[PDB]
Amino acid sequence: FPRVKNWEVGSITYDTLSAQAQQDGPCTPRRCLGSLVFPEQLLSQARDFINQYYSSIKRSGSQAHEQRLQEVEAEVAATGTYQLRESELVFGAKQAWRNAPRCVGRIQWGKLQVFDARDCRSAQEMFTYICNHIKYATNRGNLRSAITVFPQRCPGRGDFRIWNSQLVRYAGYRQQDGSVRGDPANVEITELCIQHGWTPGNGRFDVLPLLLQAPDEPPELFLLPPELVLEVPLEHPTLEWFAALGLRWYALPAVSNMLLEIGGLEFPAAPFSGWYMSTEIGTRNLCDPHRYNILEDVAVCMDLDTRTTSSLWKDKAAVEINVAVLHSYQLAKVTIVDHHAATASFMKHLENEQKARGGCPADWAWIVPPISGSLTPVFHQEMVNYFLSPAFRYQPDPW
Amino acid sequence: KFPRVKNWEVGSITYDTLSAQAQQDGPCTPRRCLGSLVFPPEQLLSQARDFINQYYSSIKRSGSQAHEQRLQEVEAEVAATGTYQLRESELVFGAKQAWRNAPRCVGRIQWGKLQVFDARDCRSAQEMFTYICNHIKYATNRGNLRSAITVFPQRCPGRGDFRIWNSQLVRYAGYRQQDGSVRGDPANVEITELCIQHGWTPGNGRFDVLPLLLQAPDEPPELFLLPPELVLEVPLEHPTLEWFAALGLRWYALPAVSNMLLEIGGLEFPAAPFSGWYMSTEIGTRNLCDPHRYNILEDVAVCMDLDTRTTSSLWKDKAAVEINVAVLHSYQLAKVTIVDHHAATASFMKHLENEQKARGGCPADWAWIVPPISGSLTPVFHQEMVNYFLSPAFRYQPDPW
Ligand code: HEC
Ligand code: HEC
Ligand SMILES: CCC[C@H]1COc2ccsc2C(=N)N1
Ligand SMILES: CCC[C@H]1COc2ccsc2C(=N)N1
Ligand SMILES: [Cl-]
Ligand SMILES: [Cl-]
Ligand SMILES: [Zn+2]
Repeated sequence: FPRVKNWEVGSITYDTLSAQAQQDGPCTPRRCLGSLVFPEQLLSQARDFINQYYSSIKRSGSQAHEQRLQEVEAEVAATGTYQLRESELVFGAKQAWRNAPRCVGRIQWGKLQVFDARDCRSAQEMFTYICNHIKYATNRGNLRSAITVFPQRCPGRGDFRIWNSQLVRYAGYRQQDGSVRGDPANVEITELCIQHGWTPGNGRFDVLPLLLQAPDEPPELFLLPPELVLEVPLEHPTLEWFAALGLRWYALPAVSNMLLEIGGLEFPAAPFSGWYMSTEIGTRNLCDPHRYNILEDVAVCMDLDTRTTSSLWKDKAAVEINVAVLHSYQLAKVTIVDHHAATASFMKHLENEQKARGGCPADWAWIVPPISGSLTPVFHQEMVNYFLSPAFRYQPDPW
Repeated sequence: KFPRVKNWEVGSITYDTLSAQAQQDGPCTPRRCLGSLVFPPEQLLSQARDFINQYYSSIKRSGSQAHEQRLQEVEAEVAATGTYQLRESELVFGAKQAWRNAPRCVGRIQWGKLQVFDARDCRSAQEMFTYICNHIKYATNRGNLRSAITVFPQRCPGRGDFRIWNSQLVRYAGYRQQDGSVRGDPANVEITELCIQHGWTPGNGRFDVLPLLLQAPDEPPELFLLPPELVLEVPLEHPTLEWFAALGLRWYALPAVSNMLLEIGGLEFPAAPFSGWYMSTEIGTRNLCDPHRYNILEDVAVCMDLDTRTTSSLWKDKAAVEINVAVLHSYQLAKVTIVDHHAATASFMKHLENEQKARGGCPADWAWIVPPISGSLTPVFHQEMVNYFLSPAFRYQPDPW
């Protein structure tokens, strides 16, 4: 049993949950790879998922429990798979999020709105489902967490897939001169949409159309009514010239390319969303050199000295950009949380989870924010990373 | 299958074939990763043979008569005495590899330029103290810092070891004031009290240099005071925030780890202090802003007149940044060697590139290589890393008391 210690406070504990890890990770006693970004087995996984559920409603070992088990086994034996019950799906989704090692916002895992789109039959339907999801979750600015689950993977049938990595993202157009107008991170998907019949725009913040895929069909292009896509223009509380830079970002962070795994079942298409932690926008999206890379320009405008790295001109500009994002989102009344408030809440989460399950899978490298790391509580907290199921998983691109 | 390491900023890829030769076992298992944990006879001969081979391989004389004789020579020494002795040329080589192999060190581009002082002829605590003072002088060099390490007698069978009780040659005392608080560096409360328990008459300042507690084999630790003219220090001041200087903050110039164990070819050296120079973030961010350290963030944010009422104003980020600026400013001003996290991380990327060509890999601890503030603004954040343990190495050992 792994001993876990917090070095700021000094307290220690023992991750007894780690022992129950479902799948295997990349690390071996020979070398750690924690910093890398990336039939009888169906039944076993399914039986375990059923157990977690009946344990979640304090009905473990009941008649209902045993029948549910026999029913799933009967189904698998006959169709090679089985269908979950509504209550199970809801419970599963929450656990997947609960078990996400890289999500710093898990204090909220119990408040998740689940939309059941398992009856979805076409791309056009997928779109209608997605738009309702976006409307509900955006909720005019007071964001609400939600996930929409589409049909599960099937024996003898293609999968449902959303080609985009997010429900909302800006286009990236490779200019001739090697530069990129828009989000460099989205050049491939931007080109795929064009390849499929979309005439592009030419702005830096063009919301990309959706490339939705129904089983064994080519993907279909859909355009999100702008009315549905809430955005925040970025301004600074005192640096007046910032507003004039014409920057902005969308309110809804919605991952749509991961797979949801519950009791041996896989949902290649189950988009989930919540709200942003300011650093993601202020630091990663706007400052990564391979993203919008605005750090230098901002500094020049801040009339800072960029000749020497030791002046810490970079840290200065980044900090002000993060302030603008926070200021701006609060101004537009759109949910957002800073890295301090978020990390503090996560320390609370670890505590609850210790009492609840005796541990909590966590990825130190992803929990610590991209700036002011040691200024946040999690930086001084040891963590154990392991894979538990239900879970959200990465999967290859459909193309 | 060799691990695939990718840089996400550039997209470049390499394979770490050097990790398959990992000498020690790490904490992780395929069941769970413990990467973030701070503390993770024939066996000797197999470690000595490997070291000797590394050595002859380094002077490109592997497989020569001199090589074979050196192997046979250490085997006989072990058969006869249960241990063996290194030659000066080997000790030097070993200490360097030990630095080169340290996963948590971002200043590794400089590994080949380590100056090794052989104090294996040390006979007492008094001599240790002399060697340490010399090291400090040579290394401090009036502000133009030089990397060095002084190796004291190796651990012996049927005999106690040499040990320097302090975790560092230069540290500030920590006095637990009556009311909970701590005057000085909270981190050195225990070592401070041990110096007192052993006859030290304390001070009452915030930056009181601690005396050294040196241990000779089978001897209670003797106490020694460092000549003030030896301990070079830096008064901290900000370049534009004139009130900073008035906070009377300061830090020493010499970063010297003295409580780690140096291992070479199965041989262990419980005492072998080493030093180089600081990376700004270590002083301004960790030592001065850690809540369990000098924890001065609020006092500064206040003097900066920032709204500390709400976290969302990032007042902590602003205060910290300025403090780091002050550290850099003060050191550059005082002509004391120092490097910021942008340059340090940038050079480390060069080191990764050098090592990939030299050994087909580099053991790196991502969580320690990434600076405490402004992580993703430095190039190491976007670099995947593989962590493993190669020997020679600097290791942690339990406190002598
Ligand atoms: C309640 C608001 C909320 C906040 C704030 C939040 N999350 Fe996450 N989150 C994840 C998963 C899965 C990952 C790992 C994703 C990855 O590697 O990008 C993640 C990762 C993250 C990360 C780090 C990954 C990155 O790209 O930097 C942050 C920060 C984060 N979540 C913040 C599933 C969720 C779900 C699913 C039902 C919900 C709701 C959710 N997350 C809600 C939230
Ligand atoms: C050339 C100047 C130089 C710089 C700058 C430097 N080092 Fe290190 N360094 C280490 C070891 C060993 C560790 C891991 C130590 C630990 O966990 O305390 C380390 C860790 C570090 C760390 C991270 C640990 C922390 O406390 O935050 C930094 C930053 C660092 N070194 C900077 C041995 C060395 C040696 C030994 C011959 C030399 C010389 C050395 N280091 C020279 C340098
Ligand atoms: C660009 C999307 C990354 C996203 C990870 O996933 C979620 C899901 C809900 S909020 C959230 C988040 N803060 N960042
Ligand atoms: C408080 C000392 C930690 C020390 C780690 O060890 C070395 C050794 C030479 S410089 C250096 C350093 N930058 N920090
Ligand atoms: Cl994003
Ligand atoms: Cl220090
Ligand atoms: Zn690991």
